[PDB]
Amino acid sequence: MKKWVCTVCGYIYDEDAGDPDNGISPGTKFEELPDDWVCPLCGVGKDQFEKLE
Ligand SMILES: [Zn+2]
Repeated sequence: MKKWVCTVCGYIYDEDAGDPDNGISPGTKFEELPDDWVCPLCGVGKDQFEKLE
């Protein structure tokens, strides 16, 4: 699946990994993250992530 980078702190959201400690199963597409999911390291919102190319 795809990866997305936090443009504030560099955290990589990996769709294959999800973010299960924060309620996000492995395989959750970025688009389907809840609207108020935030970077698990710096706390910024989804708008600050860029999809890896
Ligand atoms: Zn971050």
